[PDB]
Amino acid sequence: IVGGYTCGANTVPYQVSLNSGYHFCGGSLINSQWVVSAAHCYKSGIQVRLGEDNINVVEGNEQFISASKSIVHPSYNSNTLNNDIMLIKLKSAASLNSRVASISLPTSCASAGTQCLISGWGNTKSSGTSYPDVLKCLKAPILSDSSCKSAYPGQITSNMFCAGYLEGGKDSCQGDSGGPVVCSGKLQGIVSWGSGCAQKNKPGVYTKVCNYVSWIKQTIASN
Ligand SMILES: N=C(N)c1ccc(O)c(CN2CC[C@H](NS(=O)(=O)c3cc4ncccc4s3)C2=O)c1
Ligand SMILES: [Ca+2]
Repeated sequence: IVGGYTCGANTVPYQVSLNSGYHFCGGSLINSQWVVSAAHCYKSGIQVRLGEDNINVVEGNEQFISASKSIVHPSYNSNTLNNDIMLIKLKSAASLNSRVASISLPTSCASAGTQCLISGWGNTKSSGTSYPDVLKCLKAPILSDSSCKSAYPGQITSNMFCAGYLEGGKDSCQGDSGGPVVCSGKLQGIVSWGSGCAQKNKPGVYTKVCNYVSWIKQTIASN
């Protein structure tokens, strides 16, 4: 996260860290046994880390659970990043409490102008690389579709939306991918991509979760 602030230990209880010997992507806990992340984050040998703040120190409240299976959307296209969504089933159910809780799926899509909270352990610099120890947060509004398509001509599908600041300086970045975009208590987006980080006229692009609620429910129901 570039231009954000320190969230505060366990203030984003649904935030998850995908680990394979190091942190590589974020995710959101949607129920005691399922995590939602980005398809481009897929890799074998994933360990889901819950209740984390400082990802480099065991401070208590952490729960490390191996992924039993990862389900990348069947129509995911790595070239365009369309349908950048993946479901992860935990080997065992997580222990829900105040520091570890699930986030609700949306019943309808969010409107432009809606303020959301984006979080993650990604790069905090728009120039070089600087990874934080603790979880970073950023409040950002959903942009209009025309503004989004104007910024990224020919690269925005109906399954994506822009969020952030056209003035640059505040954005999500590498390492934040797969993470949550929560608006009004509902998971509306997944950190997917952008051109560089926090650059002028190049906001972040996110997977439009409201377009996948039926797929998520049907997939979870049969697995
Ligand atoms: N600004 C952000 N919110 C953000 C978030 C996560 C990232 O990892 C990056 C860094 N990222 C991710 C890739 C992007 N590279 S690129 O501009 O060549 C593009 C490649 C590509 N492939 C398919 C569709 C569209 C494109 S744009 C970049 O800087 C940026
Ligand atoms: Ca820790």
